[PDB]
Amino acid sequence: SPNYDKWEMERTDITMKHKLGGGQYGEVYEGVWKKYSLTVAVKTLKEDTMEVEEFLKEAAVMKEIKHPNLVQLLGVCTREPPFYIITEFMTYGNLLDYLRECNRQEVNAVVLLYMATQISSAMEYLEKKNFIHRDLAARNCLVGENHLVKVADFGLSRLMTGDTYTAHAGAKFPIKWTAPESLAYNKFSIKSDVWAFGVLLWEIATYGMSPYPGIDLSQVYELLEKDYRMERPEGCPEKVYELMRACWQWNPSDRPSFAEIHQAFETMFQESSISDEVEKELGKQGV
Repeated sequence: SPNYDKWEMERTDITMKHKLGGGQYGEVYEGVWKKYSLTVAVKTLKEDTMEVEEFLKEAAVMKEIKHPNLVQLLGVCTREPPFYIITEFMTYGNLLDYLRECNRQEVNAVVLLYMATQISSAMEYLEKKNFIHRDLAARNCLVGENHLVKVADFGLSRLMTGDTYTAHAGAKFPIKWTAPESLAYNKFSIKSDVWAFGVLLWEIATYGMSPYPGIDLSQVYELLEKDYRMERPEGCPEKVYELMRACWQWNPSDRPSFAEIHQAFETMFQESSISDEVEKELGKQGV
């Protein structure tokens, strides 16, 4: 069948349990995949959407993407009206909820930066895959053991090979994570997620505080248009704010790639570590 998906398995084959909810995330449930007896997480659509195409679209994406910093698909059920999307069970839950419920004495500045590096590792892969997310945020990220974070909830992640207009009439995009061009012209690029990533970086560094806090929504576009961007969080290193300023660049052509951002974090990590701010192979032909 052209409708084939290798992750398609029987609903009976998994034993669902109690919901984890997710607050603003969606209908997430606990399950156990019988033949391995391992607890798993199952996200289904909330009825009132009735937009099967955008939620079910993630099922195809997670089969066609793989990275240690991306939510791995464990199964799906699109052969049956009770549509389910089944993945691994995330120990520390959603990242926004985790930072709200974290041990702040354990979760210091450098781990917040490292967890942003985990996300950058996921998003640079999406860049390689020419995939775009358009909903990149702590609420849409997951955390498990050893502060491992992975990008999740691939509902707004539409597959294009090089299309600028990834919207569809109703612009369902989080404004403070949406790029200047994406607000003004309603035109999107790989750089539109680079804005979302920088806003997420700030959100992590503030222990899950809300980005652009205390400003009216009615003022948000105005100030963003005036080149305004959030300043460095208390405890967030100088180097990280420079990285943020690049991610919050007005011009997408002057705004950096996720490859460049992935470089920027490992470049920063120089605590008893080799200063990897070097170029392509220091020898002779370093063009």
